[PDB]
Amino acid sequence: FETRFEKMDNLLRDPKSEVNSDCLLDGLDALVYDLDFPALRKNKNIDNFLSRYKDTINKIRDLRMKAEDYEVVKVIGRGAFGEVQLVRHKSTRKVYAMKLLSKFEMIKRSDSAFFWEERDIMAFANSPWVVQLFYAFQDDRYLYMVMEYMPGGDLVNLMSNYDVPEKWARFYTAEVVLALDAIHSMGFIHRDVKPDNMLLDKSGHLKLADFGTCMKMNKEGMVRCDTAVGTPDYISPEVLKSQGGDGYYGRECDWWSVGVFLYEMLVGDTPFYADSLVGTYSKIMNHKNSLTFPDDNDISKEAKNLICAFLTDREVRLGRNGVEEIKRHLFFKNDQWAWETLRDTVAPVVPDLSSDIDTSNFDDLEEDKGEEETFPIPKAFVGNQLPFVGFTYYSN
Amino acid sequence: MSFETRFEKMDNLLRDPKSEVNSDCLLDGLDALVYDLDFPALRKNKNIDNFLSRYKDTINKIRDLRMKAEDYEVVKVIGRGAFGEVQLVRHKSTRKVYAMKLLSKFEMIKRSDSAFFWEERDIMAFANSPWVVQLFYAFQDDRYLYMVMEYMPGGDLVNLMSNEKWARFYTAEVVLALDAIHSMGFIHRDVKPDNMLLDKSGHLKLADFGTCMKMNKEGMVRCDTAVGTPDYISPEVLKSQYYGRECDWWSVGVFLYEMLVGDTPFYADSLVGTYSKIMNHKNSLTFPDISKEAKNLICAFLTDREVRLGRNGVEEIKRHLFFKNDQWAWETLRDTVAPVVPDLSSDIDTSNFDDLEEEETFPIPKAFVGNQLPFVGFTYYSN
Ligand SMILES: O=C1N=CCc2cc(NC(=O)[C@@H]3CNC[C@H]3c3ccc(Cl)cc3)c(Cl)cc21
Repeated sequence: FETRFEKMDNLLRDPKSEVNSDCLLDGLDALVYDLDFPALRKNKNIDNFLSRYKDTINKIRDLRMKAEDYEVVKVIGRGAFGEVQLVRHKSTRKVYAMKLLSKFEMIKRSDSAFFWEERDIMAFANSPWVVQLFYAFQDDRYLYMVMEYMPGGDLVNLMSNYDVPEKWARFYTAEVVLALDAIHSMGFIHRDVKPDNMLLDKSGHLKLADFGTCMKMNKEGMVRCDTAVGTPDYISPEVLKSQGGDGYYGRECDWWSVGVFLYEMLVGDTPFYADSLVGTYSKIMNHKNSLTFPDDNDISKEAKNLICAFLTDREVRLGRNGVEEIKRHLFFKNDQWAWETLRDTVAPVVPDLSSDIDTSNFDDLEEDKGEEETFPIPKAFVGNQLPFVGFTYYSN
Repeated sequence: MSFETRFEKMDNLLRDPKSEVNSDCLLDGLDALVYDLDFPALRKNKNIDNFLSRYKDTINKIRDLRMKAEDYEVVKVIGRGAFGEVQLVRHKSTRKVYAMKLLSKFEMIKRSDSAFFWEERDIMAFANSPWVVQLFYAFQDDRYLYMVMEYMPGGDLVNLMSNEKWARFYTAEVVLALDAIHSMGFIHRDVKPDNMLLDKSGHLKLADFGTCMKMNKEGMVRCDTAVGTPDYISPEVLKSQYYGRECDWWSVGVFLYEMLVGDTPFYADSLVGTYSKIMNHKNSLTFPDISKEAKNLICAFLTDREVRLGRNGVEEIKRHLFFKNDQWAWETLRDTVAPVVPDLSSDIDTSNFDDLEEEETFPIPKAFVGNQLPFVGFTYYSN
């Protein structure tokens, strides 16, 4: 008998659970949204409903972590679907990074399921290689993800403010080789590696920060996707031959992007850069060929033997099997850090921060709020809030 | 009004069963959506499908932990009403024995009103009185609402009248049970022997409340539709086409009368007449002779509203000579022993209840209707 009443409470507390405390609220909350347009109030049932809750709900909405609870500093970042912000928690004066996503856009645009994989990970990954999620929540307009601010900055920027020396390269490349094995180990392929997505903390050490692609591999390391993902200059061959329906790839693809990282980093441009993106397509599939190099050998035998081992055909890429083989590769041989400690050592660059909110590594932005799209008032039920039902996550 | 602040204010709402948003309420809404959406006709909506994707199965498991009606062993239909029926049953798990009335979510919508059960639930469950039947559990599914209440082997007080030191006892208890209600801020609006039940110890409680209405701070109510049973309804409730608790006493007189007499003090071959009967309470009031105290009570309740025993202060009804006695006292009446005691064979003796023998089911929708929305929050696990 008591095989249930016990099994129940788990579900109502387990942050991993789809129906935990804050989840069930999101559903009730959402109803209250997707029904309170008078056009529907014309339904006895619907009316009788809003009557009973409306007010309660409103109060519940005052207690739950609302966007107001945050003080907006400056637009640290912005993307297709939303933007990232630096904020101080107006109560506990804590300072986080808060990414907003557009419930609107994400409906208009074909896909609105990518953020699940992200939240789950950033929040539970628990690893200094992954940025950390502290809170998540929604209104009728946005999803908000509150995260460990990274005073450090993107690595695309560090390559716009330096001329990375091979030693620095080895170090950055190794952290990324590590950061990824983390995600790999959680049964996820990243699927959009690139500087854009590698940030630094107060101590000039790297984590990854967008998971806007992340997909979980099956029991045998693979995935059955069938639409390309990432960024032109990085994506791998497999994920272009992706084109429904033969897409069938594993870990390996995330290493290819690594090659492109390592490349752009020492060189200065992507290994498949093209004045016409459409060209970068051909380039990538000709990796065997297209792979040129600076006629000025300003680089290592070890760096090359690495890169052209990553930027090789999937069937045969460093790491096709075992991360080990990438690690014990010549290029990483050195004596200033060791795999099992790299992060404890001292990053090639350290944050020259003036304060807790030194947004100097981040190129200032205009800061338009609410400007974009607005959901239409419907003539009947559509349930626009239903696929964001469960997003909310408080913890610690 | 502060992070640490509201976050306190929140927990309450999730824990206090009087709250509309308690744990068990939340679920009902999440559960209800899953019902009113799962119809193929709608799953043709991107969002609506993607949604049932994410929950449907989860919820299905949650429906197996929650107190499902399966959890109970059906005994026999001890009761039956227009909107459903009452049943005796043993909790298949902990073999306990309760009285589980069912309501028809279907009929309750087809029938113009579906709000009356809230008063009931609230009362039966929070009353905390020997005077009110108690509610242990409440819950629902796509078809019925269920109320698990303390069984009453005793029986209805109209059945007792088919088998005055006796009447002064019953009438007293009813006078007391009812003051409980009023003090809760409720005016029952449907007294009758049908709604009066007796416990293992021949003591009475009230059982139906699908009528009760909360009086405003002025002890008054602003209704304008008649409810109850014909032979009982009071005059002011018929002219309803604003008042207060006094009308619940009128019924009290109607009980005392039929109790002593044999039939209602406004009976009619054609109920229709009973209407004008009650309106002419002054006249119509006939008489077969028993007590001078009985009479002085009766024709003090069956008086015009503006002047009825208990206009204000129900103590005056108490201090009316009819109650003068020496075998019980107000502040003990229940402790005494009842004029009748349950001669039960066991825990499930449905002897005092006459054994009793459509079946409409909701229409599949061609769009969102939300027929389960008005019963969202019913569910009530109590302790
Ligand atoms: O401190 C941060 N802490 C966590 C995550 C984070 C993420 C980002 N943003 C990005 O990593 C991407 C990469 N290039 C565009 C930028 C971006 C901005 C908004 C969206 Cl919606 C998507 C992507 C920034 Cl800047 C800072 C932080």
